[PDB]
Amino acid sequence: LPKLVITHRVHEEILQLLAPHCELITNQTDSTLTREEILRRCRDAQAMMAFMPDRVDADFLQACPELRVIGCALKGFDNFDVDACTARGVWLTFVPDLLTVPTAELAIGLAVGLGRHLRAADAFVRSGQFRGWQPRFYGTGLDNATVGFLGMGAIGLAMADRLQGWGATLQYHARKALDTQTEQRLGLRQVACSELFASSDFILLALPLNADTLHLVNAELLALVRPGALLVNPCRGSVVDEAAVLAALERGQLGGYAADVFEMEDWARADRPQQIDPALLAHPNTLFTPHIGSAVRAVRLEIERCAAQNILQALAGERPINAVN
Amino acid sequence: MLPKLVITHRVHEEILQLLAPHCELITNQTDSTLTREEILRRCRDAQAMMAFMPDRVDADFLQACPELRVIGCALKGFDNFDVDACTARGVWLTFVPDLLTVPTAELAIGLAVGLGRHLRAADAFVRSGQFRGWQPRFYGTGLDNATVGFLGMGAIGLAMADRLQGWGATLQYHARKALDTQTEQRLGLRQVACSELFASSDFILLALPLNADTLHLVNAELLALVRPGALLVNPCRGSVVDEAAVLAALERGQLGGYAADVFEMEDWARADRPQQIDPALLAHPNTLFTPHIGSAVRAVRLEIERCAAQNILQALAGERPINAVNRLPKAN
Ligand SMILES: NC(=O)c1ccc[n+]([C@@H]2O[C@H](COP(=O)([O-])OP(=O)(O)OC[C@H]3O[C@@H](n4cnc5c(N)ncnc54)[C@H](O)[C@@H]3O)[C@@H](O)[C@H]2O)c1
Ligand SMILES: NC(=O)c1ccc[n+]([C@@H]2O[C@H](COP(=O)([O-])OP(=O)(O)OC[C@H]3O[C@@H](n4cnc5c(N)ncnc54)[C@H](O)[C@@H]3O)[C@@H](O)[C@H]2O)c1
Repeated sequence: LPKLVITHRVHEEILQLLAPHCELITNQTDSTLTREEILRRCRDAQAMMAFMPDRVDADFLQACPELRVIGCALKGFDNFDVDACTARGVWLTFVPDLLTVPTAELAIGLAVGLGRHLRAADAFVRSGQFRGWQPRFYGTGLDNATVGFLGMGAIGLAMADRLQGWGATLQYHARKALDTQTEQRLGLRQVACSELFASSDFILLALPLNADTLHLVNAELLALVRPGALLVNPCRGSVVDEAAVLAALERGQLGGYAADVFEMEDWARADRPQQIDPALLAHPNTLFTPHIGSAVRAVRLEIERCAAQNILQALAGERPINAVN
Repeated sequence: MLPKLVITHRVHEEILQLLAPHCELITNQTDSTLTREEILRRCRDAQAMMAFMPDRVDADFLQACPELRVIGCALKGFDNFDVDACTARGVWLTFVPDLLTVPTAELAIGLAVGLGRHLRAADAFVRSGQFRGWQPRFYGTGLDNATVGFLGMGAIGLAMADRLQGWGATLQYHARKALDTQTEQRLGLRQVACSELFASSDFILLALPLNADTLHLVNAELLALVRPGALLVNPCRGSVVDEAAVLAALERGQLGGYAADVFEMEDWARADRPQQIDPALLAHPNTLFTPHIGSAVRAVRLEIERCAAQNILQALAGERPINAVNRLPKAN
C-alpha cells in the first residue's frame, strides 16, 4: 500500500476513506509538527496531504524521492514551489475556491461584533452584572454608514453581496476596476485610496499580500480616518502595519480593529513580528480570530475530501482533477 | 401651568429642549434605574410619563397617578404596560413601531454568526498569546446552505430576512399570518409549521412579541425536536423561551447553542419571573450574550426618544397620538 502522510488532523471520514488505499501516517492532534518531524515521516512516502502551515520547497522534495503527489487542503501558491514540484515529477493539487464564502461571512460577523462591542457586551452579561436595560452601551451599526472596501476580487464581492439590504453606502478602491454592470448591481462606487480612508465608517480589507501591498495600511493612511472608524482585516496580516494600527487605537482615532490574520504568520519576511503585540491583544477596541476564515465544518470536510480524491487519482496513475502542474 | 412630565431614564439634551417649552420636566439624568417606589412618588401628580424598558405600569400604578394623560413608551414591545388598564383610566399609551427594528436585526445576525463561528472562544484564544498559526480548530456552522427558520415575521423578522438575501441560506418561517405570495417569492421565504421549523432548522431566529400565547413557546417539547447542533438566537423577549429548557438542551448537547440579547428576568409583568439569569447558563461555553443592546446606537436612540416625545406632546395638546396603542373618546 502506497504511504500517505497527513500533516494535520482530519475528520475520521477522511481516514476511513483513505485507509483501504493507503498506509496512513497521521497527525490526529491540534498541533503543527516541526519541519524535521514532517521530513522524517515523508522520507519514503508516496503521498502527502498538506495544510496551510506546510511549506514545500525544492529542498523538501529532494529529501522525499518516492513522493508522487502532494494533495493540498488549500488554494494558495505562496508556500509551495510549483515549478520545483513539476521538475521532480510530483503532482501538486489544490482545492476549488470553497474558502471565500465562509471568510466573507466571518468578516461581516466581525464588523457587527466590533461595531457593537460584542466582546465587552458578552463579558458584562457573563459576569452576573446584568440587572436590566440601561441607557448606555452604545455602538455603531451598518445602516446609513459608509462601508469602504480596499480590494474588490473574490472576498470583496462576497462581502458586498452579503451587505445588500443592510442600508449602507458601499464604496471601493482596487487595482482593477469592476465592470459597470457589477457596480450598479451591487451599488458599489469606485473611489481613490486616500478618499476611501478619509470617508469610510467601516473599512473592510479585501486585497492579497504582495511586495507592493506589504504594509499598505500604514500610519499615513490611518491618519486620514474619521475618529471612531472601524477597520476589519480578513485577508493577510501584513497588508497592515500592526504597530501603526495599535498607535491609531491608543490615540483614539481608530475606533476599532478586527482581524482574522496577523503579521506573525507571514513567514517569508525576514523581520516579521514573532508574536502579536501583547498591547494590541489587550486593547478593548478589538476583536480577534485565529485564522478561522474557512473554519466551517462542511467546508473543511469538503476541502479534505477534494484533497483525498486528488491523492487517490494520482496514486492510481491518472492526472488529478485539480492538478496545478 | 405646564403639565408635569416624568422621564424615568436619561434622555438626550436635544429632547429635553423640545419638551421644556410645553412641560415641567421631572428628569432622571443619571445612568441608573430608579425603584418602583421612587417612580410612583414622582408620577403621583404627573400629567405625562416617558417610559423605557425597565418600566412596568399596572392597574395599581395608574390608580396612584390620577392626573396621567399619556404614557409615551420609548420601545416597541409594551408587554409590561397594561393597555386595558390605561384605557379604563383614560390614559393614552403610545409606542415606537419601526425605529428599533433595524439595529436589532443587525445585532441578531451578528449574534448568529458569532455563535455559529465560536467567536467568544476563538477571540479568547488569540488574546491568550498562544496563537502560532492555522490549526484544525473552531470549525463551526455558517449560513451558506443552512436552513434558517424565523419564528415570527413582522418588522424584525422581515428586516433579518432582508439582511440574509445574499447569504445562500434556505429561508423558512412560522407566523400567525402568512406573508403574501409576492413577498415570499421576493425574499425566498417558505411558510412552515412551528414543529416543522424546529425539526429542520440549522439556525432558529426568534422574532415574536411576548404575550400569553408566546409565553414559554420555546419549551422542552419543541427543543426536543431540534437537529443536534441547532443554534437558537433570541433578540425579542426572554420569556418567549423557557431558559431552563434551553439550558437543559445545551447540557445534553442537543441544542448546539443559544445567543440572546434579552432575558426572562426583565419581563416584570410576570408574577413568577426569575430574578436572575441562571449562573449555569451564563457559564455555558455554547452561548453568546448581550445586555439588551438591540437598539443601542446613539443616532437611533435619539429618534426613538423624539418619537416618544412627539406622541406625548400630541396627547397633551388634546389630539390622538399618531402611535397610540389604545383608543379614547374623541369629539367628532
Ligand atoms: N482569512 C482567511 O481565511 C482567508 C480566506 C480567503 C482568502 N483570504 C485572503 O484574502 C486575500 C484576498 O483574497 P481574494 O481571493 O479576494 O483575492 P483576489 O485576487 O480575488 O482579489 C484581490 C483584489 O485586491 C485588489 N488589489 C490588489 N492590489 C491592490 C492594491 N495595491 N490596492 C488596492 N487593491 C488591490 C485587486 O485589484 C483585486 O480586486 C488573499 O490574500 C487571501 O489570502 C483569507
Ligand atoms: N432586543 C431589542 O432591543 C428589541 C428591539 C425591538 C423589538 N424587540 C422585541 O421583539 C419583538 C418583535 O418585534 P417586531 O418589531 O418584529 O414586532 P411586530 O409586532 O412587528 O411583529 C411580531 C410578529 O410576530 C408574530 N406573532 C405573534 N404571536 C405569534 C405566535 N404565537 N406565533 C407565531 N407568530 C406570532 C406576529 O404575527 C407578528 O408578525 C417586539 O414585540 C419586542 O418584544 C426587541
